[PDB]
Parts: sequence; C-alpha cells; structure tokens
Amino acid sequence: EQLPPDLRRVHMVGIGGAGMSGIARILLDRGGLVSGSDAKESRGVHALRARGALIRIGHDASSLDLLPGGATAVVTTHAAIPKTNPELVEARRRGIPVVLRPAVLAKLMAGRTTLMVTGTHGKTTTTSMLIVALQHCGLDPSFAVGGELGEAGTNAHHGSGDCFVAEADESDGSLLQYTPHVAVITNIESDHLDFYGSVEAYVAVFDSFVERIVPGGALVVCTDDPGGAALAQRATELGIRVLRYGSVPGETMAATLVSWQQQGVGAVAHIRLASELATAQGPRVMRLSVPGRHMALNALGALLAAVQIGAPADEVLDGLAGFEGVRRRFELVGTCGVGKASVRVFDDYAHHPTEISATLAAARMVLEQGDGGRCMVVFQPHLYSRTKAFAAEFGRALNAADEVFVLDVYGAREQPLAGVSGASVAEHVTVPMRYVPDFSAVAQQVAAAASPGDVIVTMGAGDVTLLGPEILTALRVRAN
Ligand SMILES: [Zn+2]
Repeated sequence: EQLPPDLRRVHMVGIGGAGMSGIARILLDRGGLVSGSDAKESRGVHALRARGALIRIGHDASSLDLLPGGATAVVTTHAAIPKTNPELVEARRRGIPVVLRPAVLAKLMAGRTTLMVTGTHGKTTTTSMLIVALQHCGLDPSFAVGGELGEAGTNAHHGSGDCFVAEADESDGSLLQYTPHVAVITNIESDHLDFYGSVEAYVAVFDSFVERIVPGGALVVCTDDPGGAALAQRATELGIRVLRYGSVPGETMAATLVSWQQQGVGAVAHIRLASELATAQGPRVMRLSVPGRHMALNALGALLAAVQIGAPADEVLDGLAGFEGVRRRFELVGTCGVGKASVRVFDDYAHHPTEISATLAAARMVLEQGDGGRCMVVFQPHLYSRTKAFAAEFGRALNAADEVFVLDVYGAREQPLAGVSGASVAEHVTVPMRYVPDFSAVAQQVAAAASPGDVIVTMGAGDVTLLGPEILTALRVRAN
C-alpha cells in the first residue's frame, strides 16, 4: 500500500548493475524518487534515466544533492562498491542510512506472498521457471530474478499480483535479510565458502534461513542433493512443512522424478505427486523444452512452490512445458549448416564440477538424438583458489566430453596464485584435450577441430561466453 519512509527518496551507488537497476525500476513503479551513480554509462543507465532517475556517471559526493530534500537512504552493494567510495563517505557524514540491496528487496516484498529460491546453483533457472509457470496461470507476480549467473537472467518487475518471486543469494549472507512464505532450496554443496570461511558456517546460513520462514509456510527442497536431504530432515524436526522432491521414492516425498528421457522435440519426464497435492491420478507426464534431467528436477521444485500458493498442478505443468531457458544455461548460440550435418554452438555458466557433469550429460543426451556427432567443450576455470582446490574434480567432470579445450584461469579480481593455471585442470583430463591459454586463438582452433553433427559448448563463468559467436564465424569461414 505504501513505501516505508526510508525508501521514498533513494540514491543508489552502482545503479548500473542489473540487480540494482531492477530494484530502481520497482522503486520507481511504486511512486519512489530515485537518483544514482555508476562508474560506466550503459543501456540500463539510459533506460533508468528515461524513466525519471537522476543518474550521474562516476561517483562523487555531489550526487547526494540530486534528490529534493535529500536522500532518505543510500543503497549500495558490498560486493561491488568499497566502503571508501566517496558517496558512501558523504552519506555516513550527513547521517543518511546506508543499506544493501537485499534489505531494500525485503522491504519491497513486504505484504506479498513471497517465494524465495536459493541454493548453491540452479537458482536463476528455478526462479525463472516459477515465474513463467505463475504467469501462464494468468497471474502477474512481482519478481526479482538473477545473480547466480551474473548479469545473465537478471530481471525485475512490479506486478499487480499478490505474489513476489525472488532469487536469494547464498554466497554473501543475503539469505538472512528475507522472510519467505515459501522457500525453495535446489542444493547445498561445498562451495561459495569465501564469505564464510568454513563448510559449517555456510551450511548454517541455510538453517537460519529455514528458521526465518513464516509460521504455516513451507520449504520445497531437493533431496537428491546430500546437503538438501540433511537440511530437509533438520527442517522436518523443527516442525516446518517440508515438500521434498527428487528421484528416490518415499513416503515423505511430495514429488518424485520416476523417469526422464530426451527426445527430438524435447524432454519428457514421468512424475508422481503426493496425493495431498492435486489429484489421485497417479503418474503425470511433464514435458519440457529444455534439455537435461537436472532441468526436470528444477521444474519439480518450481511446480511444488507454485502449487503451495494455490495454482493447479496440471496448468503449472503446461506452463513449465513452455519454459525456454535463461541466458548461459545450455543456451543455443548458433548453428552452422542444416539438419544432421549442422554444428551447434551452446553457452553455459557451469563452473562447479556437478554443474559441468550435468551440462555434459545433457549435451550427450542431445547428441544421442542425432546420427553420430561429437561433444566438444571449451572450459574456462573460474578462480585461482577454486582451480587449485578443485582441479582434479574439474578434469574428472570434463572427461565426459569427446574433446576438451581448456582455457587459462579467469581471475575475476582474485589474487593470482603461484603455480596455478588452466593447465592445472588440463593435467587431469583423460579424453583428447588441448590447452589454449591464448584467448584469441581459441575460436579458430575449435573451428578446425569440428566435424558435422558436433555439439560445441563454451563453459565457464567468465570471458568464455564471448567465444560462442566467434567460433560460429570461424566455422562459417571454414565452410568453403
Ligand atoms: Zn558458483
């Protein structure tokens, strides 16, 4: 019905980021005044300026005079903006509150039925599936999706509905700012510990989050994941409603993946829903337009979340059938040639060994619908520390491909470690492999190694996504 007083005139430091931009859009659509600052001009800055936001390029204290009567709050994000930023200093000097993005999002979600999706990976896809399912059922939920894949998949919308669907980051402690009515948890793996220092504290963030669920709420949780299954048990012992989904049958399972197959038109799964949800007809068929069995598991999570707020299961399944995937999630970049002899180039954000194995299994199942292609992966390791810790597991996961090109480590503002490179991963791969540390040489080499019917996947969380188009060009030039 209203914005809280602290959110009426908001100045956003780093407003050009996709998450900050979505928050600013929602603020504006609910009658807020927004000013901001960013290091670099971009299309998001232009769009926000066009909607009435006063945005200065570059950070400077004067930006705090843009709003009439001064800013009621300054919104930053600790991951991107340092505490030594001039505008944060000026804000603390005048006594203007400084908040992080998740607190603002929590204030925006207040008064709605909130569906939060978290987990180590698969958050963006599951949140997007849930949003698409709800919209297919005629609803107009508010939402804020994105984060896990960087800018990819990030979007936000102020809706007329009573629901608010949000992706919750678990890598920086944002989880604990939220109060979910329905909490979905895709998995809990031993990663993203850089903020927590230990597996134990990271796992504990999820227990605290589960405790934050409103009375009478529900936790949808994947139980094929070990951390997820343990957390589901712990949550059941707290008295909380627990909707489990996975592949192992059980009396305490809300939804079960009985079978899954990849076909030429798309994927098809057979599932069993608990009799409490939906109807007595036992086995349901769930078709999907996205490849991969793990996508069917994600879809089960979104389905249970949607049913919890009163959407009919069959119509939700219809809506999930039309989900097309998000950017950098086995995303088709392009095709060279036609039919069975065509070479397809895909893009994927996978950077955890489980993600790598899942993506390569999906690629192999896609290949099995063709007539004899090969799977070539172009993998860019994501961090020096991650590479040093996980190189053996990375190479083991990459062994699922027919050919592997390994790029050098993408640093991502991390301090370089002596003795660590992409070759640290390349040492552990058993299948045909090439180490290509020169970025500009990659595309050509891949184009030379391609055969008709091949599936090519650029994989990684950094620069590697830019190689998809180039490869295609280098393939079409090769077509003489
Ligand atoms: Zn990650």
